Amino acid sequence: PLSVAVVGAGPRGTSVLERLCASAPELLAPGVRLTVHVVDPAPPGPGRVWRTAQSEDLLMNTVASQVTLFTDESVNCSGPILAGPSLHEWADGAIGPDDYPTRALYGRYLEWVFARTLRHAPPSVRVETHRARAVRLDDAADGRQHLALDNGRTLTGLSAVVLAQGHLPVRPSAAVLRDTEHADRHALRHIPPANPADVDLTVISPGEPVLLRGLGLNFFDHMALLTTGRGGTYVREDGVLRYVPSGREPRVYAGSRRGLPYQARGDNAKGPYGRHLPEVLTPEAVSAFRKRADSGEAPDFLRDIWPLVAKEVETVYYTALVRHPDFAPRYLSLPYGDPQEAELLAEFGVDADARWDWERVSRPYAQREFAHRGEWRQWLLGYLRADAAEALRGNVDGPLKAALDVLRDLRNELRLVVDHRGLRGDSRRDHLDRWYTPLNAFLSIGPPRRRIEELTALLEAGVVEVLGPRLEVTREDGAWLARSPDVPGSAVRVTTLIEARLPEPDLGQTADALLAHLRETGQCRAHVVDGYTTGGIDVSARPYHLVDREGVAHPRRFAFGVPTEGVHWVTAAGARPGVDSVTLSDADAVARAVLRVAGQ
Ligand SMILES: Cc1cc2nc3c(=O)[nH]c(=O)nc-3n(C[C@H](O)[C@H](O)[C@H](O)COP(=O)(O)OP(=O)(O)OC[C@H]3O[C@@H](n4cnc5c(N)ncnc54)[C@H](O)[C@@H]3O)c2cc1C
Ligand SMILES: NC(=O)c1ccc[n+]([C@@H]2O[C@H](COP(=O)([O-])OP(=O)(O)OC[C@H]3O[C@@H](n4cnc5c(N)ncnc54)[C@H](OP(=O)(O)O)[C@@H]3O)[C@@H](O)[C@H]2O)c1
Repeated sequence: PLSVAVVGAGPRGTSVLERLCASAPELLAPGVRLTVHVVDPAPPGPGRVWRTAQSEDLLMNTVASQVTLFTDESVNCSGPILAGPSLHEWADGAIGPDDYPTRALYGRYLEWVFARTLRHAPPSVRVETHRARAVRLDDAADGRQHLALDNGRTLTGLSAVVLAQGHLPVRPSAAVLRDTEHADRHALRHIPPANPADVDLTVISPGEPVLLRGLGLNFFDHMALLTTGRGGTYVREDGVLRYVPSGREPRVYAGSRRGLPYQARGDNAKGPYGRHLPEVLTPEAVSAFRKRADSGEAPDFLRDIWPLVAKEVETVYYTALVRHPDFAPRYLSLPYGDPQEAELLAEFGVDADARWDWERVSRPYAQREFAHRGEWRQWLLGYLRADAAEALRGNVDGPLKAALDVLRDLRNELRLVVDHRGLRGDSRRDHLDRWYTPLNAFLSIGPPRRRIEELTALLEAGVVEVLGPRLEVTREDGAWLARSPDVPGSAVRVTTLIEARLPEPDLGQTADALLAHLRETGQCRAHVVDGYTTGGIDVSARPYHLVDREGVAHPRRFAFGVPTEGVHWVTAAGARPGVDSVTLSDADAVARAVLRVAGQ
């Protein structure tokens, strides 16, 4: 009997399964029965990340109305549109449309979408689930696929295999290996990069000095598990929030190179579907860059693309500030940085000190010197109160927060520019990977306003201290010493060091047995751009055929999602409804390429 496999049953593998079911009526000759083998060690639909068993203190950073696993009439794909409830719609009042659902609520949704997909499967499709890890993929002698499972079963005679493996484990770095040995030598707790939901924090005693290294979204997970996750609660009084300790909290210290928590997402004022539509980095501009890349002279991010992005962000900021319909047409007609930008801003009455400054935005303390921890704390509380305030204004009327949400709304235009060798190698390395991606994340992939407010209250209550910029950490006899060179008197010896970040996809250092087998036998390879290696797994153009060390696109092997980071930009994001989501059209294209290779 005809047979294919999907490796991974998270949102992406679940979506491949739903799109297979959708197009199998059209693409399988009548009377043909296809078995789809779905393989995941975690219960299928949510997979590992979204599993319903995890702690309820952990949130999504997407509002509930903007999360789906269903196609809609806006999705440009060849498969049939099969409409279904968004997270919000399904949750039946459990969560508001502009509120952040718990990860377990998204799990309960994903669980239901898996079960529904099975119930609605056409007669031509039989689904077989496997509570196992796939560990080897090989060509059989005839060119069909053998997939070996860790439970001793082997799947043979496979027409196609889809790898939707998502957030894979990575070998500990050199730094993380030293810091873990140090914990072993002096009985300390080292927690290496991980989903915060996957870590055991119960070994951290009340009052323990802990360093959270990292101030992004992993940091806010840990912040919550070590406070509200231990009996802590908040109380709102005359608008302002207050933390009510349980007495079980550690003494939490945090820091990073930048020294700042990620910016609050402006409160959504764009409803479920609305966004800033591109007016500088436009489809027309993106076609011009694709053409230059295909004819072998790819653009430079910093010289060619950044100026278009900065112009959009600055334009939306000043449009929200001036609120005059004549303004934006005149500001858009000017090249980025032209002397007339200033003259026009002056004409519409914008003081030289409300002007935009990428230096203030990324390094808002940089004018300022800190005599001790207390000056740093007073400045930081000022900063976080101003961030919360700005986010309350929302992503339409709030000048700053609408401007920064542009960075979110340009993701698809930027994907189309940089993806599949769209940049010179040296630019991808020095401009995108090592500057823009992290800045972007700081500015536009931060937490809900609520979490900034909470952190503000936790600083006031003394439960959490943020150390300061350029976090230094040293192994010392019996502890780690953490300080900020920019904040005298911030030295503190901790006995728990938590790396508050996810492992970044790295094929080179993968801990997944299956990808390691494929790498070592030359059946996949790191995606390389002009001599820069990304450790994404290399794939072809949609529908993303796996590429081997010889440069051959495998007709029977597809890869889709986080492991392809480098080929694709910001793969760690879900599907949005009503905005021609590329996750859903990618899934449709993969499903039809699989059905086609099976029905010859
Ligand atoms: C902590 C965290 C929070 C996030 N929050 C958000 C958010 O709020 N909003 C958002 O849009 N995105 C969020 N994301 C991004 C996330 O990448 C996507 O939402 C989505 O989970 C990606 O789907 P996926 O199937 O590609 O990957 P995953 O969700 O990682 O699924 C991969 C699945 O494949 C399985 N698998 C891997 N290797 C094998 C193997 N060899 N054999 C069998 N099974 C295997 C795993 O067990 C897992 O179930 C978050 C990610 C993380 C880690
Ligand atoms: N709330 C949620 O839904 C949630 C939770 C977790 C993760 N996620 C998803 O996963 C992605 C990654 O999250 P993340 O927290 O790992 O990344 P992140 O949000 O970018 O936070 C990473 C932090 O680590 C710091 N950092 C990293 N390596 C460091 C080092 N060696 N030394 C010092 N500081 C270091 C970075 O700051 P500096 O660069 O300034 O040092 C930054 O402050 C998100 O973008 C999102 O898609 C979502």
